[PDB]
Amino acid sequence: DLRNGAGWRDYYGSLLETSQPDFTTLISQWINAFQTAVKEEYGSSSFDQVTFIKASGQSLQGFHDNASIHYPRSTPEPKPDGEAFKWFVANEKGRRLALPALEKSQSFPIKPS
RNA sequence: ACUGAAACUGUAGUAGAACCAAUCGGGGUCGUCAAUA
Repeated sequence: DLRNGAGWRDYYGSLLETSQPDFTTLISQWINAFQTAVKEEYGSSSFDQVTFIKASGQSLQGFHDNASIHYPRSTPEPKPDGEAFKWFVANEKGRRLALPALEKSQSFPIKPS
């Protein structure tokens, strides 16, 4: 039950039961208000191409390339010892990959050498 | 060349009105560490 203050002013205007406005006719308007504000203030020709929107969507959605999510490690299997740093030292001596941009959805290699 | 007597500083009046002990915060999570020879 969402109303503007004019709708609440009508609600408090009576002790009798009164119609509530159907927010479901307005939800698209409000969401588009948000989307047009994001486009206009952050300089984009689309809402879903705003970088923080594009990134945030990928987070909620996950990664479509079916590479597994796990912390970096040198073996595809998680070894029973806390030695995942071995990937990072291999990365430091290897290709020295940065964490890929969330929008780009690029997976790390298990050997960053 | 005679002490006055006797007479309750009491009677009425609410230390009270107003004020939210409150505002913000996912019980959460990943890269090494160490300095010589």
